[PDB]
Amino acid sequence: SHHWGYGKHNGPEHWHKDFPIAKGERQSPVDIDTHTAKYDPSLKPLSVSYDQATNLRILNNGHAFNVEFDDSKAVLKGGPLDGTYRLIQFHFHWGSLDGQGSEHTVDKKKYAAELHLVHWNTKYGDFGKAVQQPDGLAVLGIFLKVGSAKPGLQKVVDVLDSIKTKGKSADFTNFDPRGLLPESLDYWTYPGSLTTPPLLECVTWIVLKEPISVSSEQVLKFRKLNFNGEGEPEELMVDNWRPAQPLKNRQIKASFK
Ligand SMILES: CC(=O)Nc1nnc(S(N)(=O)=O)s1
Ligand SMILES: [Zn+2]
Ligand SMILES: [Zn+2]
Repeated sequence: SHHWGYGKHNGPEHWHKDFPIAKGERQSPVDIDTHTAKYDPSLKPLSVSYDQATNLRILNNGHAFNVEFDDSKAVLKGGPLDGTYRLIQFHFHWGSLDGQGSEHTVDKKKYAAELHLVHWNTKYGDFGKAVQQPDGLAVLGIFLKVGSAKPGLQKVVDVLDSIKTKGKSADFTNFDPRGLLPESLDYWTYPGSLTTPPLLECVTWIVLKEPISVSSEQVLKFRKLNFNGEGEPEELMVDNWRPAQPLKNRQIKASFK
């Protein structure tokens, strides 16, 4: 298949052929330069209102694994946002044993991995309408570094063996994303895009300053996933990140001095 991916023949340098907005003015990720990302006082503290979700789904879509929220609850408000944004899913980007694998960088420094909690603006009635609008999505990005285990990640890691290959999905119940947050909600924000096709410029990025620590054993489980489908040759799911994109006219703002 010539479906997009992260390989030599289908990776980020190819994406613009099917998705011309890849070369747009508000593409993500970007490098966050601490000397030019200015403190903005128009910015409020973030309001992250999460709790245990009952019915979820975990799946390997050949690009990452998603944990999807199916309850008909978890919302993000405040910070740079107007209105209420509902959590729909989260997923990660990561590197190999030999490399870093965040999407955003800070002063050109990459973190081991990056968590994306994807939220859509409830004003729009559904996700498909939301992605068509500049205020449609809010993605809360959280860096991962390797250290001690993140207890609230363990339930996710424990079920990754069951979705090893592309197309596998599984029922997943009783998960609280509060367990994925760092202590501080200090953040940077800027207007940007989905970091994967369709690369739509519909995202308010909120990137937390404080990384979470995960164990090498936890991230190892990420790296044992496969890009390929069952029965095909093994291609380990690693380095599923897009390179940093030009800031162009944008300003990155900081919630903190
Ligand atoms: C359905 C959905 O959430 N699609 C996404 N595609 N890219 C995303 S990202 N990396 O910008 O968080 S989210
Ligand atoms: Zn796809
Ligand atoms: Zn992502």
